[PDB]
Amino acid sequence: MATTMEQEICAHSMTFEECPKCSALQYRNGFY
Ligand SMILES: [Zn+2]
Repeated sequence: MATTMEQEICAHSMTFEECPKCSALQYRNGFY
């Protein structure tokens, strides 16, 4: 695998760069 796919795959449901969005979804999803 080598941690590589490219298609929004975070420990939440997004991409590395979008990892900070997993919580910051401006919703009840997360806050920080
Ligand atoms: Zn994430």
